[PDB]
Amino acid sequence: GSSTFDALSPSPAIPSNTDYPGPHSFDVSFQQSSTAKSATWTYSTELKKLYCQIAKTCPIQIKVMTPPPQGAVIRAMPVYKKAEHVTEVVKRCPNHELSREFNEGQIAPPSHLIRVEGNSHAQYVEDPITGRQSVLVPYEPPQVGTEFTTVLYNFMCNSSCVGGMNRRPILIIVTLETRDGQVLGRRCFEARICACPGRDRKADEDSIRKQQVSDSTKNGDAFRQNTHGIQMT
Ligand SMILES: [Zn+2]
Repeated sequence: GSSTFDALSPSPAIPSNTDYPGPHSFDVSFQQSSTAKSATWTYSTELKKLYCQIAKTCPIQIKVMTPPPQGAVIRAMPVYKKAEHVTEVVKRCPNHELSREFNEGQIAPPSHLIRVEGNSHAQYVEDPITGRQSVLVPYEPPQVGTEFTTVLYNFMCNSSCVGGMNRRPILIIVTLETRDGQVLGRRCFEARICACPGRDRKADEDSIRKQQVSDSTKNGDAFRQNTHGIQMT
């Protein structure tokens, strides 16, 4: 066919990051830790965003009110943030793709930007039409002693290597789906790979504190309550 897609029709599919708890209240969250140095990954709740370093483990937790159906699988796919880029597939760099896959005895070949750790049944699929890559795994019951489930993700490229992330921030969408292809719940988060995930998390927080000024509690109340004078030059 000469049309070779990318022309009039069919139009490329555009995934949406719209949250939808659904019946089982499917939610996503990332455990919090002190601002330690060389942190593999750190998350800020105020901004709903995660910073990670390449090849480091980022455990993520799913929270639901009642365990999903048996046979259900969890999906995770990377896509660009703005629509102008979400129609373009995210791929590997020329330098980092050239490296040998070393797939012998490995569950996650480098060919996929996102990989799973700690599940021998992790497998990857390719979108037949729009190229997108994604990885899937069977949902297991919540860990013993708590009500949530843990999945370990790994990234094989970093934001600033040309030909993959190419300085373009992206979003990751994680969904709970039934064996018959029906969606139960969808949640999404924003991801960045950087040299110091600890440093970027602190920086955005400092930007908010500067904008917000707190009133000292030395006095129970102001007698004059006058707003005279300049607040910010
Ligand atoms: Zn790369």
